[PDB]
Amino acid sequence: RAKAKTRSSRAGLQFPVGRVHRLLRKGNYSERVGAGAPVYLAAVLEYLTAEILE
DNA sequence: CGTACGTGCGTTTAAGCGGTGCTAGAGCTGTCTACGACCAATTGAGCGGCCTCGGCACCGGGATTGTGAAAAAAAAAAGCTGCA
Ligand SMILES: [Ca+2]
Ligand SMILES: [Ca+2]
Ligand SMILES: [Ca+2]
Ligand SMILES: [Cl-]
Repeated sequence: RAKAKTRSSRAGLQFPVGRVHRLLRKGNYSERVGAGAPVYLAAVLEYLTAEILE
């Protein structure tokens, strides 16, 4: 059991896929959230952040 | 003061209409399982709290840049002439 690594690390991301998945669930957007959606969204928020900081 | 626009004609154009004919594809039904919710147990990422030391705010001094006044030139401008 375990030897757990974060969804962020699996997707090659700094931004928290897991936090993003929980905010989509609790943010009243849809009944269900596919497993790709928070990876994609976390990626987009990382890219945009990187661009503004550059 | 100069001419770009508005009006009003005659000539030309293609929108609109009503109709027909063809089928792409919108959208519906039924089936089945891949995927996401839910759960319980596990644990490590990220939280607040705390301490430090180097960036940056602020200062004074000096270098630098830009502005405005006055004087003097360059130039357009204006009023003034006789001719033609
Ligand atoms: Ca004019
Ligand atoms: Ca179809
Ligand atoms: Ca902190
Ligand atoms: Cl998905």
